[PDB]
Amino acid sequence: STLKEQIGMRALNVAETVASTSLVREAFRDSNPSVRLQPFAERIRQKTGAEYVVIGNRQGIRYAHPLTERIGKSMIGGDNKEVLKGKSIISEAVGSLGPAIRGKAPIFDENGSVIGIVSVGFLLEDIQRT
Repeated sequence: STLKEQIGMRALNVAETVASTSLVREAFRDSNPSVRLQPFAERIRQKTGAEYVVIGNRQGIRYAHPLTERIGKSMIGGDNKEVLKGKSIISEAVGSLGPAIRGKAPIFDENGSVIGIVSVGFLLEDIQRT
């Protein structure tokens, strides 16, 4: 319905597409998943025009973020719990980069267990003039 709601639904479509990309689950088995995930997430961020395509593990530790300083630190916003249960969500929260609408999708392993999170966001300040 609203433009913000539609941007959220697009963000979740991107997050579920990223989460289902074979490279992403495979990279979780690497000694340092960031080596393959950071360049992949940056290409999707460029294609989609999202503020970020964040990829994190079950502890909320980032493997990919547009700011490399954020890699290896905890995701911010307090909206991971439902995703770690295997549910996709559209969430408005304050991330490290500020208030955003995010589509957040679980990453499943080859057995269907949740191993991580994809978060695709657009800052609220970019949806309408403050």
